[PDB]
Amino acid sequence: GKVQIINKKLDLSNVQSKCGSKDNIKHVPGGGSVQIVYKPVDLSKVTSKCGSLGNIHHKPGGGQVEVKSEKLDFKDRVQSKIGSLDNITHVPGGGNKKIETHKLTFRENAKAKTD
Amino acid sequence: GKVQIINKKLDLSNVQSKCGSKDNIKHVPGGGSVQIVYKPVDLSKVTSKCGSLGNIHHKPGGGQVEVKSEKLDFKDRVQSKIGSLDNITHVPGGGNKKIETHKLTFRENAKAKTD
Amino acid sequence: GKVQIINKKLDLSNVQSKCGSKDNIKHVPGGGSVQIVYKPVDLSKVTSKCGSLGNIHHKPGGGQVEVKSEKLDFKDRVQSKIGSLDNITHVPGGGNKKIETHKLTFRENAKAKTD
Amino acid sequence: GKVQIINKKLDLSNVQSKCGSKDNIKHVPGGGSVQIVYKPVDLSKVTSKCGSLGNIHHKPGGGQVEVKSEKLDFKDRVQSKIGSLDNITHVPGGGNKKIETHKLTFRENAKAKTD
Amino acid sequence: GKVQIINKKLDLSNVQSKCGSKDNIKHVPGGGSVQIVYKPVDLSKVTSKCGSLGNIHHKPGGGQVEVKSEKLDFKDRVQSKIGSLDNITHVPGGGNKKIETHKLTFRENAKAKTD
Repeated sequence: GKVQIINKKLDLSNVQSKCGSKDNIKHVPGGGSVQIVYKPVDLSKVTSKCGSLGNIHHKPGGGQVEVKSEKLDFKDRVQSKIGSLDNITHVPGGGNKKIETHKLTFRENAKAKTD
Repeated sequence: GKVQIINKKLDLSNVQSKCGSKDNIKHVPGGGSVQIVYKPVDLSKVTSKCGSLGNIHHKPGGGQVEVKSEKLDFKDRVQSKIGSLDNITHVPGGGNKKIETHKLTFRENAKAKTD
Repeated sequence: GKVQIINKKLDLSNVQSKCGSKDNIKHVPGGGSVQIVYKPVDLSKVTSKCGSLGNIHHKPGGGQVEVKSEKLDFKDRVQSKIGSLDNITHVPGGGNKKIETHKLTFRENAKAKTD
Repeated sequence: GKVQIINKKLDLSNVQSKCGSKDNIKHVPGGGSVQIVYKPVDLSKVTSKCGSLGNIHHKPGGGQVEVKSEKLDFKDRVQSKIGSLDNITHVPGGGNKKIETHKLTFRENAKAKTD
Repeated sequence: GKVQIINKKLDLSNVQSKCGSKDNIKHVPGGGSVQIVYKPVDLSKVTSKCGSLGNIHHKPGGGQVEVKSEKLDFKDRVQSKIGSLDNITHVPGGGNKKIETHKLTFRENAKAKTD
């Protein structure tokens, strides 16, 4: 008799992974200014295969953000008067039940009964 | 008799991993200023294979953020008067039940009964 | 008889790992200033394989943030009057039950009964 | 009879590891100043394999942050008057139960009964 | 009879390790100043393998932060008047139960009963 359960070469990478973003970006120059936010997310997969005489050239590119200003001149007065930007009055209440569950199970059961 | 449970070459990397971001970015220059935020996330996989005479060139690129200003001139007065930026009045209350659960189990059971 | 449970070559790296970020960035130059934040996260995997006469060149690139200013001139007065930036009045209350659970179990059970 | 439980070559590095960041960065130059924050996180894996006549060149790059200013001139008066930056009045209360649990178990049970 | 439990070549490095950061960085130059924070975290793994005639060149790069100023001139008066930066009034209360638990167990049980 033979009872076999064979699992091999399973790819379960990046399961239930939180790699996002949540930003509150505000920018009030009142003049000549540059603001840059650079938050890339990469979850790709690359596979290459060769045999005997081979040659693999894996040189991928990358992101490029460039800001250039050959000339910029300001004259007379530059002013910026600010009283407030964000006025928030949040008054919550009550009993809030927040439950989160993440599960990942691998259950294997084998049994052999004979005489 | 033979009861076998064979598990081999399982990839379970970066499971339930929190690698995100949560920022509150504010920038009030009132003049000539540069603000840069650089938070990249990389979770990629790269595989290369060769046999006998081979050659692998793994030279990937990278992010590039550049800011250039050949000339910038300011004249007369530059002013920036600020009273407040964020006015928040948060008054929560009550009993809040926050429960989080992350699980990852590998259960294997083998049994053989005979005479 | 033979009861066997064979587990080999399992990759479970970076499981339930908290490598994120949470920042509160504020910048009020009132003039010519540069602010840079550099928080990259790298969780990638790279694999290369060769046999007999081989050559592997693993020279990946890196992030590059550059700020250049050939000329910048300020004239007359530069002023920056600030009263307040953040005004927060937080008044919570009540009994809050916060429970977090992270689990990772490997249970293997083998049994053989015979005469 | 033979009851065997064989576990070999298991990779469980960096499990439930807290290597993140939590910063409160504020910068109020009132003039010409540079502020740089450099907090990179690296959790990658690199594998190379060769046999007989081989050559491995593992020279990865690194992060590079550069700030350059060929010329910067200030004239007349530069002033910066500050009353306050952060005004926080936090008044919590009540009995808060905060419980955290991290577990990692390896349970193996083998038994053989015969006559 | 033979009851065997064989565990070999298990990698469990950096499990439940707290190597993060928590900073409160404030910088109020009121002039020409540079502030640099350099807190990198490295938890990577590198593996190289060769046989018989071989050559391994493991020369990875490193982080590089550079600030340069060819010329910077200040004229007339430079002033910086500060009353306060952080005004915090924290009044907590009540009985707070904070419990943390980190566990890592390796339980192996073997038993053989015969006549």
